[PDB]
Amino acid sequence: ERPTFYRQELNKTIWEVPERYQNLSPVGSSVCAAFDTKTGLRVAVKKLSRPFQSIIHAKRTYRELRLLKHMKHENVIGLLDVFTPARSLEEFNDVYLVTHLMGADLNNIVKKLTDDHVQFLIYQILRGLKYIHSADIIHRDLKPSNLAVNEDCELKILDFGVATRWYRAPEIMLNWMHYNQTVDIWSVGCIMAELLTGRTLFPGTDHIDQLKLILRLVGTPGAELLKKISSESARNYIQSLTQMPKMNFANVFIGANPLAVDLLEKMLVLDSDKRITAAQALAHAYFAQYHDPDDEPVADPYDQSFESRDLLIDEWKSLTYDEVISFVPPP
Ligand SMILES: Cc1ccc(-n2nc(C(C)(C)C)cc2NC(=O)Nc2ccc(OCCN3CCOCC3)cc2)cc1
Ligand SMILES: CCCCCCCCO[C@@H]1O[C@H](CO)[C@@H](O)[C@H](O)[C@H]1O
Repeated sequence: ERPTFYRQELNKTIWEVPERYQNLSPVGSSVCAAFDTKTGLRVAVKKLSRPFQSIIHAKRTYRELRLLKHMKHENVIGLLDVFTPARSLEEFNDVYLVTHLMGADLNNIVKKLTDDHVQFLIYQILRGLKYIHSADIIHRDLKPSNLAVNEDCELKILDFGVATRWYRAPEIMLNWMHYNQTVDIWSVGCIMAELLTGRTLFPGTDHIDQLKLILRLVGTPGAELLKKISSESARNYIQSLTQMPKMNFANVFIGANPLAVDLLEKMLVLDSDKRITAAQALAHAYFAQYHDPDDEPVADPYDQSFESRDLLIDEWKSLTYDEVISFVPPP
């Protein structure tokens, strides 16, 4: 049966939720922390904003719900519940997502950390990324504020949807036509470095300053990378730069665990084809105390074919409705 709903206003916004959820309190703007009476858990409830206003919003709504329904891994946000107060498709206009409430984000603890903490936090990030990447999902926006952490140091990857640019792989800023999942490894590299040093690795003021700072560390592209650049304009510009060697990372990251330094060198490589993968990184010596090859699961395949489709607002709306109706909560 349909739960009984109750209405209230929170920060200019109306909230209509199952009575199951008590004590709503805003956190971020929209999201409320709440008490879930059925499980005894503190939960986060996200009310989507104008989910079906346009085709763009409608497809984004569907994209987010479909993805969240798929995620079933300890180090990735999961869906505890999804509901709408609507009793039918015709009046369906609002979507609420329920997830576990975590203590804070990584931006609000590195606002620096011991090596054992770095090992454990980066391990869990990689473990979640192995999972996301095995489903052919690319995060694309990994940064400390997209990582939620408890006082246990348990970590989950999320995407709320501290500048994004600072953690972005250089190919994304060169507007590269295609890019692959190791863009996320670049981001992990940036995050790990910042945890070890307590300073943003590459605090660029814009995308040009960003690449400038990046090339300073990793050096200008070599012959082998240049071979793979199809853009005339980019090739010419890159080749016209004053050439710089890759820095020695052990001197950049002075006093850091040598295993950590080694890992960083394997993550922060300009040529994306040469970066360590998440699955390979888990087997790196730096994570020797946490690595367990039989507890680093992959994901079921995830069908993203809908991304290539151009549908009407009411079609994306109906598809999202079906997804709300078919939701099966975790045990
Ligand atoms: C359009 C869109 C937007 C976001 C996503 N997305 N993607 C992912 C992954 C699987 C790739 C990491 C996750 C999301 N969506 C997502 O994390 N939504 C979400 C859900 C709840 C949120 O609550 C913010 C409050 N936090 C802080 C307290 O601890 C946990 C909850 C914030 C964001 C997918 C599509
Ligand atoms: C001045 C900075 C130059 C940045 C060069 C970025 C190189 C990124 O690496 C490239 O990633 C592509 C996208 O997945 C792959 O198709 C290429 O094979 C790979 O070399």
